Amino acid sequence: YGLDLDCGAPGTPEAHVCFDPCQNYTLLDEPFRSTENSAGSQGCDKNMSGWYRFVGEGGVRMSETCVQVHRCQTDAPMWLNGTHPALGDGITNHTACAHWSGNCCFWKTEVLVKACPGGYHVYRLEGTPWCNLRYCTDPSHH
Ligand SMILES: *[C@@H]1O[C@H](CO)[C@@H](O)[C@H](O)[C@H]1NC(C)=O
Ligand SMILES: *[C@@H]1O[C@H](CO)[C@@H](O)[C@H](O)[C@H]1NC(C)=O
Repeated sequence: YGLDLDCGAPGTPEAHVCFDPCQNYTLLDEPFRSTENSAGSQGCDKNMSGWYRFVGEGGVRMSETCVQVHRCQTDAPMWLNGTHPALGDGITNHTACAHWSGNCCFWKTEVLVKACPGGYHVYRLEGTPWCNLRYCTDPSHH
């Protein structure tokens, strides 16, 4: 990835093919991701790949603060150990932390975040480091 665009696999004939993540994401409207949701059969975001936008009642952004365990329809909820970028900051690299066993960063993994025209953010999410972990959404951001 570059300042504004993400590109194809290095070392392949698609390595020069780049796109704006703000125009090429998977849309998720999954209220169960809410940091306030304590129900549901725990699941795991192990299959995630590429860029994602979150919408709906569960919230439109990842949480910037540690989430209590057994929220977001998962066991170890994941939150953004960083500050969201502003539009014009480009693609930014961040740490996501999973809360477990008295440790708000028991697991960590890299996530990319970009602010987009129209007042939304997109996230590049590549699996999880363990299960059951999920990337939560904060419903305070409507
Ligand atoms: C969208 O991004 C994925 C990777 O997340 C890529 O494989 C695909 O080619 C992209 N599509 C377009 C139209 O840019
Ligand atoms: C990540 O979280 C820890 C614990 O709150 C904090 O010390 C650190 O400054 C955070 N890092 C960023 C980039 O926000």
